[PDB]
Amino acid sequence: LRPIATPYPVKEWLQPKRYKAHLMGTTYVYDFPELFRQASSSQWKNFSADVKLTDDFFISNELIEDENGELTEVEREPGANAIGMVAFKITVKTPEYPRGRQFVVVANDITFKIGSFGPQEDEFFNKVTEYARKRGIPRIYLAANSGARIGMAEEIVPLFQVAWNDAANPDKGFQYLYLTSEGMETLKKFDKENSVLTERTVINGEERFVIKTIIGSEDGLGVECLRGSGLIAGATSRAYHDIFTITLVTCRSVGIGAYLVRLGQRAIQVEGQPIILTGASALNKVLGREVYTSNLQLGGTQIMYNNGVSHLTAVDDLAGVEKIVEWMSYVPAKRNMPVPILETKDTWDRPVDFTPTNDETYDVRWMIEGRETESGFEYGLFDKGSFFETLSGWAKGVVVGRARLGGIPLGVIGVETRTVENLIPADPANPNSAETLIQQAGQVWFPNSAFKTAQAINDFNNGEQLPMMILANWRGFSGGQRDMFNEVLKYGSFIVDALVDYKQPIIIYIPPTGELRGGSWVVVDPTINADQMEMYADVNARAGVLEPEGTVEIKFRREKLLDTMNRLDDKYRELRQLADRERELLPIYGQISLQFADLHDRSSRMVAKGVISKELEWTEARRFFFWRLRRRLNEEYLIKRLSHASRLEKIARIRSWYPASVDHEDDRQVATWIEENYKTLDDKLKGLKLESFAQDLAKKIRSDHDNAIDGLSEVTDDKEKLLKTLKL
Amino acid sequence: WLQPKRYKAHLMGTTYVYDFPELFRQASSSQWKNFSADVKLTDDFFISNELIEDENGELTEVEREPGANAIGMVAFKITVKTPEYPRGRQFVVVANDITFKIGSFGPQEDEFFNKVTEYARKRGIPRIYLAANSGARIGMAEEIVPLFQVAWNDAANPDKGFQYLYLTSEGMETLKKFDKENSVLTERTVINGEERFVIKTIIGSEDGLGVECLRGSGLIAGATSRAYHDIFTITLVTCRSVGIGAYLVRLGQRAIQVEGQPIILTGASALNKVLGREVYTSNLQLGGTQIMYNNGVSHLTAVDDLAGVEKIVEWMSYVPAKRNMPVPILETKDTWDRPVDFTPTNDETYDVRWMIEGRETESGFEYGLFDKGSFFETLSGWAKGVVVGRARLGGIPLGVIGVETRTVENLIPADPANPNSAETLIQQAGQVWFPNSAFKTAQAINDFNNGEQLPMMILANWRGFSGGQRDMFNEVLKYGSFIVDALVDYKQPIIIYIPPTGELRGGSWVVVDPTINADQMEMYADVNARAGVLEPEGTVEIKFRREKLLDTMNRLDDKYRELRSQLSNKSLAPEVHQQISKQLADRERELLPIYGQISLQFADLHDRSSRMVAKGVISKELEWTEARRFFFWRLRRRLNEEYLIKRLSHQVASRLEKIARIRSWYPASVDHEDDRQVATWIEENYKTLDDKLKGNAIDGLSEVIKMLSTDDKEKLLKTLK
Ligand SMILES: Cc1cc(C(=O)N2CCC3(CC2)CCN(C(=O)OCC(C)(C)C)[C@H]3C)cc2cn[nH]c12
Ligand SMILES: Cc1cc(C(=O)N2CCC3(CC2)CCN(C(=O)OCC(C)(C)C)[C@H]3C)cc2cn[nH]c12
Repeated sequence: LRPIATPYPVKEWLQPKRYKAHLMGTTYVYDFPELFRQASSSQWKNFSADVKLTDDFFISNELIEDENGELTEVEREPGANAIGMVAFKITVKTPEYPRGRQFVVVANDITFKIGSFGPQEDEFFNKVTEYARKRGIPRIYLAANSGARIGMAEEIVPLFQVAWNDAANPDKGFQYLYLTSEGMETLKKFDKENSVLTERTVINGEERFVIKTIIGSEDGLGVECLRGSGLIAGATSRAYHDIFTITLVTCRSVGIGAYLVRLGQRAIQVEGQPIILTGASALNKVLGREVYTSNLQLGGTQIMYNNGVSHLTAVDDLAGVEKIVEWMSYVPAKRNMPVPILETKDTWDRPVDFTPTNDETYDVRWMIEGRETESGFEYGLFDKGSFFETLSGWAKGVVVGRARLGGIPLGVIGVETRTVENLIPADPANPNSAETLIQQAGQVWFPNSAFKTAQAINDFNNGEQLPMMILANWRGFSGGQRDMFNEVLKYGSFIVDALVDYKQPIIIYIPPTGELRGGSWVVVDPTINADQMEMYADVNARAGVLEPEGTVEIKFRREKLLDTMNRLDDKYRELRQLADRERELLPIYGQISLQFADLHDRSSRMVAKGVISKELEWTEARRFFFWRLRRRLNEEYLIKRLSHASRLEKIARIRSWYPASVDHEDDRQVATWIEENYKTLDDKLKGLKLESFAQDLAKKIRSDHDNAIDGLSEVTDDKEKLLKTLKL
Repeated sequence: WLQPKRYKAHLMGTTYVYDFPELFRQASSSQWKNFSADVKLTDDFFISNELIEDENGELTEVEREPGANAIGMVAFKITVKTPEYPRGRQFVVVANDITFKIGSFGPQEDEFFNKVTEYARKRGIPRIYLAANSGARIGMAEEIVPLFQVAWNDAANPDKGFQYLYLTSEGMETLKKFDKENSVLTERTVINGEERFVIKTIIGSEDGLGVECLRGSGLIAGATSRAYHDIFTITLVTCRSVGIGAYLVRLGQRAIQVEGQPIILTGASALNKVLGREVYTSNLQLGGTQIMYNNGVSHLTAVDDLAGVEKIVEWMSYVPAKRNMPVPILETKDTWDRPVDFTPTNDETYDVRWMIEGRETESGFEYGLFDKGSFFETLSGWAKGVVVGRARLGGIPLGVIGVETRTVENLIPADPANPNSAETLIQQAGQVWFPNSAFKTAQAINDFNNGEQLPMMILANWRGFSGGQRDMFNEVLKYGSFIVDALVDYKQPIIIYIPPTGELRGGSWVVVDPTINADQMEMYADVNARAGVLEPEGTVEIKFRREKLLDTMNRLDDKYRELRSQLSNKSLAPEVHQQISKQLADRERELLPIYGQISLQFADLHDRSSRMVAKGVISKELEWTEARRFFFWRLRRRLNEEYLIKRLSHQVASRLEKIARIRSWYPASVDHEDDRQVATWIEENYKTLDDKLKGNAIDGLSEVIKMLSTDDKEKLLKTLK
């Protein structure tokens, strides 16, 4: 016992595995449910400080496989795990789900064979993934491992003989490895003849069983571990398209461990915990130099957070768990459940305070979440304190995050107007290589920011199942040599793909001082996904194929300019010396042609051409979007229910059921009627599924009387109900 | 008659649109010559009909005077008799007319392109796009140019500025007279006793000026993204392709770029204006083949339009006539029944292409795994560490992925925009996946799967993914993950084969394991292949350390064992003990190199195809010389069984349940493991098999049972009782 004389029992002595995990710089697996309890308790404190919590607000039940290999909930002592992979089913009452929400936590046990993935860990991880997938519930993975388990046939280590070239001089080499009749008998005695494949030969009157292949009796030595790695990689790839998936890198995550972090997409990396393939030491041996001093140079946060593999960083395990729980607060309790409304003190009915201006620099985040000013807080478009930024360490030209709009959660994409700079590190492996600083102009999509945008669209869509708002403000894609060579076209195309796949309402809004040009409009137009997309443009927004400077250079040339000077200038007209007057007028007429061009680029032309749904005023956008989104979600939910027929037919069907006094165009009135008539519309449609099922059998019976009656006859507690109905 | 437009196109460096069907006729005629020189062709072998919208706006085939196109986008429906489809195959060719408003995309061109895309998609037929354009159509309200007035700050001094632009009552009356009041949005004000109609927005009476072109661009970008998942899509860049035109090339994925024809976003001139310097001299510095073929946007290059059309027609020869039709078998003189001649050796460097398609040698041709002359390499200008292409195996077409074992080097160009930037040469070791080669592998898997609908073989030979700083920073994990995604989505048979001298390690095995897609994937390893988590040096470092090395020396070395034995005496003088220990340690030092080698062999003996077979991770261990004969019948049998699974899917279930049912129909004497026997039986019985194939609720029951007759109720009561 160390230390002695502590006020309470030494938890690191009661379970020595807890100390082993601490020695490795991570939390003991069986202590992670407690960290979830703390983070969930903190959630309530930040939401409503006055709320009193009972210990039944949070429930953690370990999941283990029974005799049949089926997952079952158990209460047992920490550290009784016969495999290096553990799981817990968590049931929490949260501010967004006061009656409770569930999720699954899968985790490597770093104390069990250094958290290596053997066939049993892989098959358990897969079973847990499938369990969460069948239930539609989130899958949290706590990665603390050393990749696929490595082993050798230990029973062959004390038996194998060496066939020397010269037994007197071992440095002269060997020809093969073999077993003696004794070695073969040893294996037969222990039922391990199958551990090796041998070819019998006779050298100097003695039997030599030359070893042709070593198999081993123990499972988990090599390729079988690789098979299991492939299984769970495929399982995670699938899971991401199905349920909310997230990973916390709590200690190292190696090989398959690194691939799982990426395949689950959403990742939170604890500072100092690397995500690696081959380690630095091994890479030094292969390279034949001491190139790297740490694994952090390969997969630390300075690598994975900067390249977007890690969406967020955490100072420690609890901070990471807090970030998981916060990220989940925007996500439905389970697949296909409505987005979780969390109304705070910042309600919908207010103007937007912070407004950008054409001549002044701003941070988009002020437009999104508001800005703290000396005169007080200037509220933004979304709920105060609701912006949860992600992928914040990578491709800073685009700003992605979750936010709330009057309590409605959604994904948000905004454009960083300020110039962004990133440091490409100097690789110690190449001495010729030096560190490089790249500068990227604002309101231009580059390969990395185009990739980030597509990634964000995909991560809001899959698992999160969130609606989205893109505050579209791009001049286009970088058409320069470097960026074209660096495949900007491929990354831009991913955006279209991501939009085509989107299954929740999308709002494209060109904001005040914002613009969309030829190259950028193409990848965000609502005709890409007309079932879900809508575009709006602010009254102070701009859009055209080219910028005014370009549209004047091509369509308002010298001939037009001079014909204008003749129409509008007394001196020029009197004269038509003319070249001298032309020189005098060139600056101001240049401004006039630019204005003439700019007057085509307005939200009013956009409305007239039928390319946007409405032109909007920024200060009123919060009030407008709140009711538009509330309405759009309410209709979507009805469409999904009505799927139990084209969407175009379903929307025409739904919008017809509205009382005649309801103005279809009135979002608030439509959204209000749907929510008030929900229980009634739940009844009205179930009572028509039954009316159809009644007419279904009334067809089958009237066509095939005695044959259907015999079918009814063929098809305990259900029989009792059916008896009661006959009895009346 | 067409000579002016034909010359205009030639001046641009492209073929006149209405002359492209002829280029397809030539390329199709050449296909037959290369296949069978003695075959005589009639004019009915090739049919081109123009597609136009009817009264109902529906696409219809027509014969009309070429050059009669009222829009800058034209389409043709082609019906060709090819070596792989002698009775004929169909496809659609969409093309910009470079002579019609410089091939710009206006609302009408976009809506036509979309209608043609949808037409091909509904029919399952390939969509060929011939890109020759200048992107979205640019315009201004020309009727407002001679009407607008300037509201000066001081009419006597124009340089003092202006406040707005306006129309007079005259201007407003002119527009009213021509039915164009809607061309502008105005605000009425009175200045100096005269009406000023302040211009708030210019709309214009002419359609196709700006945002309505941009909407149409978005429509066709979405349409092409969808088309790629649905039908075979390919693009030939025949003149410049700009903006939406550049995006269309990428969104259709498969692209053949004619040399000197650039794929660009903003042109060099405009970029020079924005940058405020003469940075670039040509569009080719931005989107020429030296850019797009080197980065994989362009899969292939062509010296001219006919060469490009020839490459389209060749690529199509591996592709089904239409979606979900079986892969087109094209048996040539190189039949299945032969060994594989070219064999790699561990000590001699080789080009994988020799293993794939064979090698011409002084002693004669050394045949490879696939049919002689069938290897059609693609993405050959980018990420050269991986080799991708279409090939034929006894006439069966398939996608092939192989590993370039030789070190690859690529030149990153110096951007004229950054003077501080210099050209860089990157060197990548063979048998290692880097970001670009991982991306190329995933791209290839996706392109064989979507539209092409081909089976695939991966000649797996990777030590892993590059785990170094540069490649990790350059997101190798993201590109490696795309491989898993691409495999999960695959819908045709996959064969993973670790070839002779080949290997698969911890990082590389994870992304190709058949448990990723058990319905379609299978793994095999050559008898001279290797696989383990780590390479032998790695394994001994973790699992055959000092203590194990010393224990072996104690077992196998006389001197070491004798000395260790001497340390058991309890009467030894401490200085004698120290000398025995020193001698023991000296002996250990002498033996460490050779015992290290022993441990390496001990490790290597675990890494064999026989352990792989014993562990059940591969289906069979194979001999390279017999692989062609083996894979031909394996693939033929799988294509046959796949066909039966689909047919059964329609009549009725899991894949496990579906093959089990189908295989239960095979005669009992048929060995399910005998590929040739199963394929032979199936093909002899397609028609017989076709005959076999052709041959809350409780509340609902409660509602209907209630309406039954007394006699019916009695029977239903008895059953419950
Ligand atoms: C004909 C014509 C068009 C335009 C125009 O509409 N844009 C200019 C180009 C951009 C889109 C808007 C803005 C930067 N950009 C780009 O490719 O930048 C690459 C790096 C970043 C390398 C400079 C395009 C996305 C302006 C002018 C000025 N003179 N003549 C013009
Ligand atoms: C512990 C241990 C493991 C391994 C091992 O199994 N591999 C070595 C690493 C590689 C995979 C096989 C080969 C190159 N490689 C890589 O990341 O290379 C990056 C650049 C290209 C930058 C050198 C891995 C894909 C060998 C040794 C030798 N001593 N100790 C070892």
